Parts: sequence; C-alpha cells; structure tokens
Amino acid sequence: MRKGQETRERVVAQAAALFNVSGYAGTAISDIMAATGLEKGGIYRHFESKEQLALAAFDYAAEKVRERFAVGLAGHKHTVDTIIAFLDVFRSYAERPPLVGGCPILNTAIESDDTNPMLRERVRAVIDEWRETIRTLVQTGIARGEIRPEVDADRLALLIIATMEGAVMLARILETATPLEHAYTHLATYITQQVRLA
Amino acid sequence: GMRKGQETRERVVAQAAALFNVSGYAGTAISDIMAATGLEKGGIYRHFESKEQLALAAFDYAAEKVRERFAVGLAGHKHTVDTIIAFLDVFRSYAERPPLVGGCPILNTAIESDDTNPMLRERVRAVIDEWRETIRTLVQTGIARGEIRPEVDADRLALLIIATMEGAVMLARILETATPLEHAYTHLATYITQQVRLA
Ligand SMILES: [Mg+2]
Ligand SMILES: [Mg+2]
Repeated sequence: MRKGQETRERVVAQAAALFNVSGYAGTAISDIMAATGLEKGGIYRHFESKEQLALAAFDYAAEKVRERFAVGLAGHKHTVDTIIAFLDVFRSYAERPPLVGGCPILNTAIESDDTNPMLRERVRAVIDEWRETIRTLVQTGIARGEIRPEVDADRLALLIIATMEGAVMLARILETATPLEHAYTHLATYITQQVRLA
Repeated sequence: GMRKGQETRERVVAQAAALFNVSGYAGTAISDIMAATGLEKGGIYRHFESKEQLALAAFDYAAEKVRERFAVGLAGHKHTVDTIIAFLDVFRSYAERPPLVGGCPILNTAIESDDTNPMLRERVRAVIDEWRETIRTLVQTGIARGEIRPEVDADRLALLIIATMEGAVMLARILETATPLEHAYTHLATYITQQVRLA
C-alpha cells in the first residue's frame, strides 16, 4: 500500500513537472512513462487515462502553489504586510517557480481557457482561493483601521493577480527577474500609498 | 502560378495561426490544419518544409496582426499620455475582440515556448521589445514636450503596462468576464494620469 501511494506520488509529481513545461496535449504519455520507469507498461495501474493523470497532476501543482502562499503569508501581523507578502510570493517565482516551468495556474489557464472545461474550473478555483484570501485580508484590515474603508477588495485582488501573473509571463520570456521586481515595487507602493490606513 | 502559391501560403499561415492560438503548437495536429484550409497534407508541405517552419510563419503572421491593431489604436493622438493610455485601450478591447480567435497570441505563445522553443521564444521577445521601444519613444517624446515628468523610467513603465494588461487578458478569459481588463485599464490610466503626466 505504501509502494502504491509513493509510486502514485512520483508519477503525479513527474507528470506535473512535464505538463508544466510542455502542456497537457504536448506532453506525450510516453515521456511521462519514460520519466517514471513505466516505458514497458503500467502507468494505467494508477490512472485510468492520461486525462485523469492530468487532473491529478494539476491538483498536485495547485497544492505546491498553496503551500508556497501558506508559508509566505505566515507570521505577519499587519494586514497590509500580509498582502505585500502575497506579492512577494509571486516575485520569488523569477528563479524559484512553484515547480519547474513556472506558475501552473498561469500555464494551465492559457491552455485550458479554450480547450478544457475541467481544467478551466480547477484553475478558476485556485484564482478564487486567492481572491478570497485578499478579500478576507482587506475586510479584517478595514475592521482594524489598517486599511482604508473605501477599498474595493475584489478589484484589488484582480489587479494583484493580473499584474503579478503577467510579470511571471514576462520574466520567463525575457529571462530576467526585472518585470517581477517592477510589478512588485509598483503594487507594494500603490498599496502602501492608496490602500493602507494606519 | 507563383502568385497563386504566395496566396495559398498566406491562407494556410492565417488558418494555422488561429488553430495554434487555441490548441497550442504541440496540440494542433496537421489534420486540423488540413480541415481548416481544405488542403491535403501534400498541399500544405509543398509550401512549408515542416510543421515547425509553418508554426514560425503562423506566429510571424499573428505578430503582424497584433502590430496592425496597435498601429491603428495608437494613431493620431494629440498628447503622449493619450497615446500611452490608447495602448492600454487596445488590450482592454481584447475582452470582446482578441487579435485573433483564442486570445493574445503573444501571451499564448509565451507560455508554450518559454521553456520549449528557443525560436518562438525569440520571436515573442522581439514583439515585447517592440512594445517596450514604442512606450520608451512616447515617454521621451512626452518628457521633451513637458507632458511627462522627466523622472519617469520609460522601460519600468513599459514592463509594468505589459505585465498588467497581459495578466488581465489571461484573467478575463479564464474568469469569462471583462472585469479584470476594465480594472487593469482604469488602474493604469489613473496611475499614468496622476503620476506620470506633468501637463
Ligand atoms: Mg488559450
Ligand atoms: Mg511554459
């Protein structure tokens, strides 16, 4: 049972890394078979299909993202500092993405938006976790006098997500961290100047 | 004739581009390109040596289309800030009318090519560098005219604008709502008008 659970874990883990780089359609099952020692058969002992593996792999990738944000946001007391910590998680993707190939939420978004309802919904669910996190921080901050009462929480969330993800895209194309540094500095300054209260 | 061949190539490249924009390069099979062009495989590869060369030509086509769209969007403004905000407005207009079916081909090709294909990556980078040069030229013009604060870092602004607007294109498509593009536009237009514009 342990062998099974660990072999499933290495299959999903390696699948997620390869999918994150070449996409679902462009990652050949044979290469995942190759990357897991299953070149002579047996990947279907753990998954019914490549599509089921894709969903499991995305869930794995989403868990890594979730862990990166949970660690990044822990320990801050002031709600604005916590929101800035959220920016810093994305900032750190320039050289340290959640897994090889960059942000799997951004990567899967581009592939699935016009091709795959189930992956679309899984991407949207993660985006919605992020919106909920920011909404809750803004609400608590407003209540504590740390954030201005007029701040539109979801508008702020959508701006942060768009800016940081677009910068993640740019940083891997331009092969430099500078877009992420600039996007971070812009939003941190904006937040401190226009969102923060005390 | 050679004229007919040049036209046939144009048609194939245009159809390939639309398919690749949706399903990607690896996910678009030659049989899909056949169906969309009404051509047999041999009819396509008479004009292209390979799927790879076709993919490159299809991107160059997508790049030119994006270029035309910015060209019309940016033409004729009387103030450099108006011109920079019109660059945002081009992206905002993607909400209902992307440059081609399936969204921004620069964004879409970036995500696929960045860790897979040096030649497409270089082409994507060249497009991003054109946008950066456009915005830098406008910023230096505006500074010369007293329209833009001299302290404005042009390339910092360019990369912020591109990151924001492209991230919003991604979000608007995945959330199935224009709202992220509208918010991004408003945020940047307001920021530029309040902090970049001098007079
Ligand atoms: Mg797409
Ligand atoms: Mg990629």
